[PDB]
Amino acid sequence: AECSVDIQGNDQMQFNTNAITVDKSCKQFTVNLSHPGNLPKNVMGHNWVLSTAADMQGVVTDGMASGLDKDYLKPDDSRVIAHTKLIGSGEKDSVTFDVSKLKEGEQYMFFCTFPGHSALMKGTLTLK
Amino acid sequence: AECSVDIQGNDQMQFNTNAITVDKSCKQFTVNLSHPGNLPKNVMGHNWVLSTAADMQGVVTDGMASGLDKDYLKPDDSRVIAHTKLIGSGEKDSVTFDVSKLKEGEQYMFFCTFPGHSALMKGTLTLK
Amino acid sequence: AECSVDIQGNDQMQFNTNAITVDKSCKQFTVNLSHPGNLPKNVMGHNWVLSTAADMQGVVTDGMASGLDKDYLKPDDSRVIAHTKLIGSGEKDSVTFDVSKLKEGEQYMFFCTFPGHSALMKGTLTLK
Amino acid sequence: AECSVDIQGNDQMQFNTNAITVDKSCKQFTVNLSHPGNLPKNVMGHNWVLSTAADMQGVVTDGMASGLDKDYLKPDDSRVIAHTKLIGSGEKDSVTFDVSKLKEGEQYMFFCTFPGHSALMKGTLTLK
Repeated sequence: AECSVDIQGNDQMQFNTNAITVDKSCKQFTVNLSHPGNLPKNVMGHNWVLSTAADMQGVVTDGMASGLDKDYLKPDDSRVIAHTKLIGSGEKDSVTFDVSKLKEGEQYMFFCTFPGHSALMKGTLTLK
Repeated sequence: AECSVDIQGNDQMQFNTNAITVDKSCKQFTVNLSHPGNLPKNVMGHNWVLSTAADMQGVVTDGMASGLDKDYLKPDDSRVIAHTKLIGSGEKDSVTFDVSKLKEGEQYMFFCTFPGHSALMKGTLTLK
Repeated sequence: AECSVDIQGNDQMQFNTNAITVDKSCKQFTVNLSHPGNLPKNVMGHNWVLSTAADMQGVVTDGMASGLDKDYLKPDDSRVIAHTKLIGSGEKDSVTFDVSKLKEGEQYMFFCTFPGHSALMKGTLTLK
Repeated sequence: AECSVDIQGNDQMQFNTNAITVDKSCKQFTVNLSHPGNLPKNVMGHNWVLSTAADMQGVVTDGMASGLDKDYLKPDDSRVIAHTKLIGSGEKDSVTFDVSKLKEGEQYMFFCTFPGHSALMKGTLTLK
């Protein structure tokens, strides 16, 4: 994966990576999320959401209040740099975003906003 | 108080307590479960289930496997000392059990069998 | 009561609540923090710290940098609206603050700054 | 790797893998644990402990009661198949165990027993 990364969310509320690096020479970066396992989206739906570390908490709180129907994300949330939809087992979603929306030296966090799973599903993303 | 406890499971997939003490003088013990929040039973359902620590894993696994239609509990599971029904937010349930079924010197755990919930929603129960 | 709340942080690294609402007719609000359990402060010390949602990350990261000696909080940290001391099991601490420092419309978070604790020990505080 | 795996535990309470497969052909299996980061052992000590899925909760409860000085593991615990010592950042430990102590069709869990961290640091081990 050069300018892309393949990441999996399983039924035990675990991503298969805790850390992503974005090569600064990438014009865009793609994340391809899949969900191994058997659990359905209402019970174990995963999304991959990106924001700065300082924004993560506000996005997670507000996403919980938009609920179910809105994929646990505030529509047009300005703190969200990029995100997939919420997928259940056996689904896949990908998201491509412009690497110019990231500054060198700033800290970023990727996470899932399913209620109560964010604490277990989060990691860091850094430009390199 | 003394022979009853009120317990809450919320939308952040947490219980308000992780250790309960049942006084040996109680002939019976009553647990009153309520679910503050907003999320419905098929997204954030909660139940309070009691087994020995050694049996917890298997009750959870077979519960999970039984599906929502069985309140995520295997029917007539003999490992389950006592259990409430699965409740969505704004619902409540109550269960009373005979303290004679607990023996001193054994480790008991109470937990939720809804998928993924036992990771945080669990706690000890101890005769004193 | 009415303008106060009792919070417990335990040995499983959780708080007993994840949402506090402060009634707008309160001139001051008091948090009473206790630590049920048996673990010492250098291993499972807890505190209750309040900031806006967007400042929580800076406060946690700088707290962790100040170390156990400084109760894992940057001295005179201007983003902290109010906080208790860091306590071990069997200890208690209470803090009262002025409600005029909050405003309707703003997202507040309460959390614990002992390393690792904010992952589970956090909740929303809201002025209603 | 060939009947060995190198795994890391970071300061955000995360192992860098959540599933370990032991091939049946292995007479022994080795785990090599390292702790990247800066946090000391009383705050963020990590250990890799193996047991059946059924014994994990009791191994976790009794480890908590044994104390930091005993590396949060009950001494000579019958349920522990293999384990490392508790390591702070900058340290390394490894453990080699005989694969004849595992049997087909039994579920095994690896986890850390530092208080409050096992819900975040656990995964599956499978004999294939």
